[PDB]
Amino acid sequence: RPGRLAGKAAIVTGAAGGIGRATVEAYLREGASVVAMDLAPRLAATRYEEPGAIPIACDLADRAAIDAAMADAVARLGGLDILVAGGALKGGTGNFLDLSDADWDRYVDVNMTGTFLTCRAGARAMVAAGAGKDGRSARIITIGSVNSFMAEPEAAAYVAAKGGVAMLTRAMAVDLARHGILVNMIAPGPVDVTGNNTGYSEPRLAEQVLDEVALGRPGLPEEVATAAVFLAEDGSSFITGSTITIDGGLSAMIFGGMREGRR
Amino acid sequence: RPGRLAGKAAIVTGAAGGIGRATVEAYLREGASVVAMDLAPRLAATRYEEPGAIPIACDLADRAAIDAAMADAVARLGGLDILVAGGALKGGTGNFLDLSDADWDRYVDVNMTGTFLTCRAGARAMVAAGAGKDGRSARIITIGSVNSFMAEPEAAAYVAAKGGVAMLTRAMAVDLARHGILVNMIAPGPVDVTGNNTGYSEPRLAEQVLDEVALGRPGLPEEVATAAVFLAEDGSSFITGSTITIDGGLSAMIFGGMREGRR
Amino acid sequence: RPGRLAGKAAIVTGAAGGIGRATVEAYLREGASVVAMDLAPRLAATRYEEPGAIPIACDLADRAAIDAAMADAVARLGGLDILVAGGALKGGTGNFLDLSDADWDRYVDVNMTGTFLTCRAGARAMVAAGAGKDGRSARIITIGSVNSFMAEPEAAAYVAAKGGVAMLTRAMAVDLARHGILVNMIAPGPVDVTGNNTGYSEPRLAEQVLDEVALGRPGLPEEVATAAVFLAEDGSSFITGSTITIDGGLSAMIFGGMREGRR
Amino acid sequence: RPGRLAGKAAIVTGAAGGIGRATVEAYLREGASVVAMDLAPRLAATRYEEPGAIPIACDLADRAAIDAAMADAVARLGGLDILVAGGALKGGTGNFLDLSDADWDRYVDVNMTGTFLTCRAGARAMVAAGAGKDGRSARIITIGSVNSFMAEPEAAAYVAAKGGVAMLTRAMAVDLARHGILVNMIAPGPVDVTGNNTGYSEPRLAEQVLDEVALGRPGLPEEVATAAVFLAEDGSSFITGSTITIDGGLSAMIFGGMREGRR
Repeated sequence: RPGRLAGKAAIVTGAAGGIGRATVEAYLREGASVVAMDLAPRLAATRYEEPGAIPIACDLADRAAIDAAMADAVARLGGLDILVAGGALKGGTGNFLDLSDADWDRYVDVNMTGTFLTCRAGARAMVAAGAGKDGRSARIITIGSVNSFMAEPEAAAYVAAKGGVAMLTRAMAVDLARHGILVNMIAPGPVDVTGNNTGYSEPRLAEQVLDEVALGRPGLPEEVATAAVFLAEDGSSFITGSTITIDGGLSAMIFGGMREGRR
Repeated sequence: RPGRLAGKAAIVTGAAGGIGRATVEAYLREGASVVAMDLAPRLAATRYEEPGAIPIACDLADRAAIDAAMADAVARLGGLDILVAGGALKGGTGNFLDLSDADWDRYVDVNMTGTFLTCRAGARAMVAAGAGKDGRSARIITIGSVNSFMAEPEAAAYVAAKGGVAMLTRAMAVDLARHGILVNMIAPGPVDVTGNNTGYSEPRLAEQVLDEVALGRPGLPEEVATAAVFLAEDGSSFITGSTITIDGGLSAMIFGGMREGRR
Repeated sequence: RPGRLAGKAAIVTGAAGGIGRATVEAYLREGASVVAMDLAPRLAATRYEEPGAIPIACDLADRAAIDAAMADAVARLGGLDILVAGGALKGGTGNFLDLSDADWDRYVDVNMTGTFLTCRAGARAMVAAGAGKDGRSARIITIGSVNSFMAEPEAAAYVAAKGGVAMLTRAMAVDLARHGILVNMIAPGPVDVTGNNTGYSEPRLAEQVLDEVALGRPGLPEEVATAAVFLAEDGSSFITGSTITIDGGLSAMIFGGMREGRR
Repeated sequence: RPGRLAGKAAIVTGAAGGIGRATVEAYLREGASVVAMDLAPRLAATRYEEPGAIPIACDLADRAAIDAAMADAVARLGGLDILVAGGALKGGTGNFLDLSDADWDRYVDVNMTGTFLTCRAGARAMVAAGAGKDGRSARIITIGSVNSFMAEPEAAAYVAAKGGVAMLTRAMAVDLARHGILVNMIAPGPVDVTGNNTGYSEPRLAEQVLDEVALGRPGLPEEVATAAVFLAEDGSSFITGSTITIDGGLSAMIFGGMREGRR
């Protein structure tokens, strides 16, 4: 309860996942009160390595549930200082030519619209709790991806929606600056969320990770969570509309397979 | 019928608008056969400065109509070489805090999903007409905005959807490269579409155009259309996944109001 | 046709190289008067597939020679409308740790400072010849690289100098807009300049070209030259401070080696 | 608390300036041993709000002095874990057309080449001290600017050199990943370094800060220093080749002067 986020009230969505779980834990460790949101069965199966998380189920596909769960969360926290919008469908479908309406809609509705609705409700609660008055500020952090800027193959709906989130983040930063809410995105590269170092073990994918990531491995959840603490703390008071990219150099490098040690 | 696009079959959406009309005209002038798509009443009121456009009505909010109009267009052209996806709702709503579900949905459904559906159908027609076989290639050009990368105030749905289109464009470039379809975006800055130099005449907006656009004026439709010809022609055979930005230096400059001549 | 650069006076540096030679030829083809600049021995061994080039030797490492050669060029052309700054040392040195003062200096002095000096002279000549008066405009086009934004391994001086040129391009665009000079960069990806399809034939490099370039091949000089014509023509009158990227999708894609057809 | 940089050996250049001083102090506060480098007279007039800084004079224009001062620093620290390359000439000259060889050279030589030379020495020392062996890693952090990506008017040499540093940062990240050195840039927007809130008080500049920065004010040094601690700590172990942008939303927003509250 001492810590870099001492006394802050935080909601983390996608909180049963690798990045969300690590963020919930880092946040509790840094003294925040934390509501953990995810799908009901996923929350039911998750136990945090730190105690005190308040689990509240919230299906991002259900618009009424997003509002209800956000109001419930805010009532229980007594306010809202920090929102980490990390809930998302992951992965690919196949070639763009074969991408169905159903899959397009699921990724856009859950990942893009779900983020918008969560963040609009969070932003309104922050303002209602005093953000932008008496020197009080608040924090919205979206979880995007390197896919917000450059495209993986065979995932056009996921990639499109990550671009949607990138620019939603900047629109929110611009409109909410006057309300004392700072809004930024975290863009993770490949992150192993298995707990087992098995997420990227398929040989071809394993070789590609060695060639395309400068550090030559997938990331760990904690390596992303640390940026969620950084963006949320009071000291980040001039950082808004930005992305912190956490990808072992993937997006910084070309012809990584030609480098000494790999070629 | 001689010209840099001689013998090409092209569909332009948003073809009643400033940029779409200029593109239809440039394309006819460069020898392409051109289907012009837009809302029925908007097409009915538009006469092109060049003859030979084939008007086909297509409401982007109607998913079945997108497919039907695309098949009708392709049948009449006898194939498909070029698609310019320019149909879009423009402009703002107000602050992000007050942005309604209805307005979010309209911008995402028309501008982002409408572009996806048009482009998926176009891409499938290109392939069916021989793209990626016997040295035959095709061209998909999306009309985005400087808002695909940096946010205007009070337009979070429009801006989000432009980011969606930015990354859709790159996903399409990656998945369709093997099918000989090159996919790029055009990112216009402020473009006066009134025909009257009245689009940016409001004093405060007029002052901002002088300060934030290096060239110190809004663009004209023809200045955007010329890039649609460039991307569509055979010579652009190594350009894919890119954006051509046409904004008088807006996105290249900071503190433009401090420059000599303005300060 | 009427040439798209009919009557224009152009200087192209790096004119003995692949991209420069292709640009000189495209420009003569489109009706421009062209001065071709490169190192003396390189000019002496180059014959253009189009006639009329005025060869003028100019070593980028010799500052006095940059000014003298520019004044001579401008006197012979009777003015200056277009400058393509393409002269550059290419390629790598080894790891950053072992990069010598001498190599650093050679890349920075030739590729960055050489570009600055050529462009400052050119810009001054353009203004002296009437740019920015009576509706007259001019064009400065820099040849950068995908290395202007993302780094290849083992070429830190080349990559740094390309970033230098990227931001010099934007500075110039901002400062010269009031003088009617539009300034843009071309960012080529891998381009085979051998004439032989042997530039990227080394097996590991060949495999990386297939995995990292969406189009799965190196570019050809003409595929870059076409953008130089596009940027230089009167129609591109609202394009400044921008980059046209010509890289087969390299900079738009991640995990290209995982795509169907490659994995 | 335990300091987040407990036991780490750091060098901070530009340490008499606003950002450097704030970084030296944050670093001492977080338990690092710190060598503070700047010009001799500037060091001599600086007293830190935290004790323990080791002041070592180092003129970035003198290449032999860069090596000697780095070797002395490393001998005194007994190694090197963190380098913050913040030393730089600031500000403008006038229009690109009038930019002299002397000014160009001063900005490039000090800000770009000075950074390269400091970082190459630092990187070598880090490797000699055990970086990349036995799980040991190190950190190079460059201080760039929003001018690394978008140009201010009338400062072409400063802006170019900032682009240089942006891409040097990525080159270093790629080449040094195998040596366990993570390399990132901090891109500050306008930062008031007067201590007095007088840096941006000139009326036209003040109005532009309100219109172009979402937060509507200049930053403070501590708001940049906090990112230097974040990047340097062990937790940031998957962040390399990236930029953290600290600019109140400047680079994320267009037509900021049109937003409600400003228009």
